[PDB]
Amino acid sequence: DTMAMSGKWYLKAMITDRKKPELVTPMTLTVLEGGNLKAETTLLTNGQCKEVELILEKTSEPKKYTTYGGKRVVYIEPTEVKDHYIFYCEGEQARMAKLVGRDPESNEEALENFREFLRAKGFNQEIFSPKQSDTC
Ligand SMILES: [Zn+2]
Ligand SMILES: [Zn+2]
Ligand SMILES: [Zn+2]
Repeated sequence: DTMAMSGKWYLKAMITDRKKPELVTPMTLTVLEGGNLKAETTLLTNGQCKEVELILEKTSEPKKYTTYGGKRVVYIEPTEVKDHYIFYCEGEQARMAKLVGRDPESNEEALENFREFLRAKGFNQEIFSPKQSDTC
């Protein structure tokens, strides 16, 4: 269900096919009317705390959303552990994959699923793990 995804999450691993954050805060997902989602997080890049607020608009395809006014498409895929999910972002023109989990602790089996996902989508395996912090 959509409501299940609401609440706090941690950005645990990132990769791009083609601005590495030196620090990331937890991510909050809020379920808006109509099944749409709001994603809020803060990132420290170049010594500056930059807030990031995204609206993911539900589409006719489940687990598929659009953001930046249709400029980007975002897919949300589960893993074998109930509290970790894969976000796959594509559009304007780069690709990005993120592992998100409900806790910030290292998780081997979610990481194994993430690497398998990266292989199926043709990313490399040079994964980046941002440093975690409650406040920016
Ligand atoms: Zn957990
Ligand atoms: Zn495994
Ligand atoms: Zn294992």
